[PDB]
Amino acid sequence: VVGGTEAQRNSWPSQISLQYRSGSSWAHTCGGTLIRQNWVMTAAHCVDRELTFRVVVGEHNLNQNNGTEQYVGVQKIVVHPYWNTDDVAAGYDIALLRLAQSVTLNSYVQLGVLPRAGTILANNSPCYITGWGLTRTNGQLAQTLQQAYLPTVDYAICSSSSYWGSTVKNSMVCAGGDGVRSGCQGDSGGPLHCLVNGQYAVHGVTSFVSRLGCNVTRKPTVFTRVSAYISWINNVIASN
Ligand code: NA
Repeated sequence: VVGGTEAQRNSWPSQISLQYRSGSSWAHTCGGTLIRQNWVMTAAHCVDRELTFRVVVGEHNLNQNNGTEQYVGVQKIVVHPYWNTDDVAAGYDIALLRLAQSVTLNSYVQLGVLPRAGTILANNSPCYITGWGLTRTNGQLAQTLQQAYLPTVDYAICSSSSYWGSTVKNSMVCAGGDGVRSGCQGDSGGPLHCLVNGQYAVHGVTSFVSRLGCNVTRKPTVFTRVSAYISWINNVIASN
C-alpha cells in the first residue's frame, strides 16, 4: 500500500498473509480474506506459481512476533475455472484456499463479511485497502499492516479512456486513482473493505495496478468484485 497509514492491530481481523516457502523461511507474497475458519479468498494470480503456500491469520508485523499469529498450511486450491493468467483484464481473478486446519477466532482473527450478491457501490463510496504490499512503486513490503482510504470509481468512469478503458470490466471494482494512495505489489489477493449501512464488508479482492506504477493518477487500483462471485464461492465451499 502506497500512501497508507499503519492499521490498528484489531481493525481488519479477516486480513491474512499468504506466504510461500523460500529456503529455510517463508516470504509474504499476497493478501487474502478469511471467509470460513478453514477457507481463504484470494486472487487467482497469487497462486499461479507452483509453490508451497501457508496462510498466517492474526498477523500484524511480518518482521516481529505479535503474539497473535496462527500458521496454517494450504490444503487445496480452487481457482476460478475461467481464470486465464495471461489475461488478467478478462477478470475471474479469484481463488479459494482450503486450510489444513480450522483457525480459532478472536479479536485478531474473524471472518470477512461479504456483500450481498449483485451489490454495486455508488461512485466515490468510502473504502480502505489493506495489506503488506510495497509502500512505493518499486519499493519494499511494509513490515506492519497498512491501510489506505480509496474511494470507489464507478464503471462508467473507470472504463473511460483516460482511466482504464476496455481493461476494466463490470466484474471488477475500481478504487483510488488519486496519484498518492494505492495498492501495490504484495497487496494482491487482499481485501477492499467498504462501509455500507454501518458495516464494513469485503467488496474487492486486489487484482492489478498499472504497469507504469502503483500510485498513478487515473489508474485506480482494480479489484475483483466479490459480489459477482457469491454463488461461485458458495458452490466451491459446499462441494469441498
Ligand atoms: Na508477526
